[PDB]
Amino acid sequence: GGDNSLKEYVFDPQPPRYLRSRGGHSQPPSYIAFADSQSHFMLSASKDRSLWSFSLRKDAQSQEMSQRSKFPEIVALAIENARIGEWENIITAHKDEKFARTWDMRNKRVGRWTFDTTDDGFVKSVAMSQ
RNA sequence: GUCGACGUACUUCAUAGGAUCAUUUCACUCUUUGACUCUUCAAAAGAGCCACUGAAUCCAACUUGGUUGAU
Repeated sequence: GGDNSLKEYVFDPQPPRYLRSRGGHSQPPSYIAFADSQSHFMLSASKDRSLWSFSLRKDAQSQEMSQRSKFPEIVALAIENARIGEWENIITAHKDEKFARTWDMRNKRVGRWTFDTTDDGFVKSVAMSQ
């Protein structure tokens, strides 16, 4: 379609089925960041409220993250790659919200923590240590 | 200390006959063993993560029937 994605639907022998697909952000992006010290995976967030982690290499395979009606868009992002694989290491704010969510770089899946301002404001800036 | 001769005790010094063994179709019932699946006297992980779909169990909610008696 016009939404920057191809999807293969196959009639498993009767309804069809989502077989395999490739796509991306339908709307242009808002904030990106480099995830590795080896120039392989980039982290990307847009205004159509999806979240994709792309590769850079010759394949151009990529993977949309797991958010698990979309979430509000990201205005402030921060990333560290020091403790990958163990717990969450990506910190995201959202427009007009009061809590900053976390994210795992390893499992491509959302975090388990919501972060409070404790002053009833909006989250304007995020940061992590080394 | 050693050797000569006397004594006592010890053990050991028998290997008979004859056999044997090497060389001269069709079906039913029952019995034994092994394999597959699962489980009891028990720890792990990987090919580890996210998707769309399928099935089960429990608690809540809804209907049916029940003191002229459900369990």
